[PDB]
Amino acid sequence: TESIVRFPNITNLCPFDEVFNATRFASVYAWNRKRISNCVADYSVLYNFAPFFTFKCYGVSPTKLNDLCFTNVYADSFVIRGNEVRQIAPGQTGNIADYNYKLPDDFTGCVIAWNSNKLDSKVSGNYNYLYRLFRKSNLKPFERDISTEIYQAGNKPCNGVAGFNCYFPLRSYGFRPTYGVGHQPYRVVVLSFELLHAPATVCGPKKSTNLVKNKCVNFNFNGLTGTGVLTESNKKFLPFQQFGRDIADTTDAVRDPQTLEILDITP
Ligand SMILES: *[C@@H]1O[C@H](CO)[C@@H](O)[C@H](O)[C@H]1NC(C)=O
Ligand SMILES: *[C@@H]1O[C@H](CO)[C@@H](O)[C@H](O)[C@H]1NC(C)=O
Repeated sequence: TESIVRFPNITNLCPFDEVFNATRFASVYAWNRKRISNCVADYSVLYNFAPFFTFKCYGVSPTKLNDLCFTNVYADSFVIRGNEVRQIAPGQTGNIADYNYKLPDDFTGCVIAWNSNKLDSKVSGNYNYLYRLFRKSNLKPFERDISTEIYQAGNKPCNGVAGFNCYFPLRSYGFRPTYGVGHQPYRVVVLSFELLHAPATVCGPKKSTNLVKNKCVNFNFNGLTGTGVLTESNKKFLPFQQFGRDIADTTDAVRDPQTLEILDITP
């Protein structure tokens, strides 16, 4: 008869505006990995800061962010012109994944991109389009290189600034506000979430309800749905552990975000 929800007891607001609005985002070879934690994230009011997006949610559904808790949310905003907006996907690779921002083979999270045909085009370009071109090692997921190189591919090992046979990476784009359409820049803002892990920091809309510990409920502990009976526990949960699993995939024990009480779950 009850539908108690047990979202964590925080009331802070998330730094979304400090990331999406900005003035200058980043370069595509050196992105900023901003941490979002310990704040209520209302994902409904996002469509006003930068509309005409894609939202490309490889994982949690577009309308389901305001349903569950996230332990760590990381947003990486940079500029890639117009050709790798769909090549930022985990399957695709090339000169934008092996030598730039790389998404992992498995990945939960969504990306946001909108056009910059006049706002971030500038006269003769803003010249902050530094892409690593090529290097010796294909980049690991979520890895950047703050470095220059004199890449050669190997003949008469050279470290000089000369272009021929001592090729210099870190080129850039840049133009007058009009060009052949395809080069017009785009502001890509990714959103990488993570689940399980530590006690959750980012939750969303809070609808916390009191506890009844000897009857059946439709409980909701940090976004997970379950039907069963809650009760006190005599287990030996270590302070870092969060959930209590059994022989199968279900959870028979859980720790509430407040009052830190281990609670057994039985149907
Ligand atoms: C970005 O900040 C400016 C003030 O510097 C404000 O006028 C503008 O509305 C903001 N854009 C948003 C919140 O999308
Ligand atoms: C959140 O919940 C309790 C009761 O509403 C509140 O008094 C307290 O500030 C929070 N819990 C903890 C453990 O801080």
